[PDB]
Formats: sequence, C-alpha cells, structure tokens
Amino acid sequence: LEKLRSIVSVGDPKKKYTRFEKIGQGASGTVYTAMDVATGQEVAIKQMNLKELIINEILVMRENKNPNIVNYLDSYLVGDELWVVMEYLAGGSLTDVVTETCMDEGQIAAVCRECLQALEFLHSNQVIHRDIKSDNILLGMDGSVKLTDFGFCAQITPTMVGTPYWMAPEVVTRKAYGPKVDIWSLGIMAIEMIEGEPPYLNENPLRALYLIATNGTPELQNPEKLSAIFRDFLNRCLEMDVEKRGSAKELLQHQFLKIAKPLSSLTPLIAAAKEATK
Ligand SMILES: CCN1c2ccc(F)cc2N=C(N2CCN(C)CC2)c2cc(Cl)ccc21
Repeated sequence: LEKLRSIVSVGDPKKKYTRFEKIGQGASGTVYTAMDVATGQEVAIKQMNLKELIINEILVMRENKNPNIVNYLDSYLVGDELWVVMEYLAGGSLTDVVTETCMDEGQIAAVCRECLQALEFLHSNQVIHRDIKSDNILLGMDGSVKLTDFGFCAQITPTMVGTPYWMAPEVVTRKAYGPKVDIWSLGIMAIEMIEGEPPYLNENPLRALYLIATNGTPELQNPEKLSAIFRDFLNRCLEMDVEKRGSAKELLQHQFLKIAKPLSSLTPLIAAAKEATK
C-alpha cells in the first residue's frame, strides 16, 4: 500500500483537471474526458475502484511511452479509487470513419501500420490488448492515430474478455490469450474499414461467438474488389493456426503497408464523420 502511494503523482486531480465528461463505464471502471487546468490540453481519465499487480501495471506505463497509444500522463489515489490520466485525441474514432465514410486501400494501410506499431510496442512489453476494434482507435484532426483500451481489457501477461465480433477463435473456445489475438482483431478491424462492419454484426453478440468458433476465418462480401497484396495481408491476420498468423513485427514488413498514404489523407474522412455537438 505504501509503495503504491510512493509511485502515484502528488496533488488533487479534482482541482488539477476540470470539464469532466463521462465517455464510458463498465464493471472495471469509468472513463472521462477532461481538461488539464494548467496546460489546457484535453486528456482521458480512467477511475478504478481498487495490489502488487496494480504497482507493475502502473510502473510499465509510466516508464514506457509510444506515439501510437494514449500515453500515461499521471495517476492519483482518491480514497479507494485509482485515477489514471492519459492522452486523448478529439478528431473522432475509427468507428465514426468506417460507419460514415469509405476508406481507400492507401488510407487503410496507413491506419493498419499505425495500429501495428502500437501492438508491436505493447507486445514487446509483455502486454496483450485483448480488445482491438475501431472503437479503440482515436484520431486527431491531422490523421494521427492512438490506440486506447476504454473497455479495460489490456494487461501484462500473467475469464472471457473482449468484444465478441473481434474475438479470435482460440479465445472463444479455450481463452488462449496471446499477442496473436490482437493480430486477429486487427484483421477484423481491417474488414470494418472495407465493409463498414465486422462479420456477423447483424447477429446478437452471443450468436456471433458461435459463428466465430464454427466458421473460423471469416469471409469477405466482395474479395475480388481488393488488391492481391491487401488480400494476402488479411489472410496473414486471420490465419486459424496461431503459429502461421503474423506477429505485429512480421506484419509491419508486409507489402500492403508500403502503399500507405500520408496520415493527412485521413483528415477529410475525419471531418465528414464528425457530428458536431449541438
Ligand atoms: C495508458 C497507457 N497504456 C495503454 C495505452 C493504450 C492501450 F490501448 C493500452 C494500454 N495499456 C497498458 N498496459 C499497462 C497498464 N495496464 C493497466 C493496462 C495494460 C500500457 C502498457 C505500456 Cl507498456 C504503456 C502504456 C500503456
């Protein structure tokens, strides 16, 4: 308990941050967006009701930073609650983009490369995300990409966790968590970028679990519309055999990512997808 108090930041976050807006809530905690009073920068704040495992989870994010994730900024202990302050991007989510606009292969390759760089970083720190999906991809107006975990699924490698439509078959059937489940989920997110939705989204989420466990590798609606290079990338993300499925490091070398357009190419999609607060 004393070590946890020594690692956390000094101060009252109720005074250091303002304009709190709840953006998510679950069994594990609550997510807010807030304004850093001193810097004028918009941040994201997780509030979790609480110990040596918490110490390790805090230390790994305080000591390790990467441009493609929302980075740890501070943490506070308020009674029995731990508050973790992190970066935030206000342009929108990849969900907004795929539901409202149509991305071309160059824009998909740009997003895939940024997400894989975030995954390579997390996996190199023995962290598995377990909840990769467009909802967890935040976008800046300039097209910058940051991965979030607003469903509280990520953890340092030590129950069924994740969002059913994006879950790997080995997670559904035997909870075999490992870095490759994030690669599968990235392949499902690439299908969102092509088709607007993950496979089976018209079904209820529990029925989706049975379809994933039985079908395995999902099929595309119109595969002939895609380049052979993009089809190969998707095959490597969605391999049934975990050993054959690409790692984030291996997929960063894929020819598909070599057609990536600059991130600035995303700005018109982000602007069109954005629904202004009335
Ligand atoms: C807020 C930062 N953060 C994170 C961002 C973004 C993301 F999607 C997952 C993250 N989770 C990280 N870990 C550790 C913390 N515990 C609670 C969850 C798993 C993490 C790891 C590392 Cl090496 C660096 C940053 C991380």
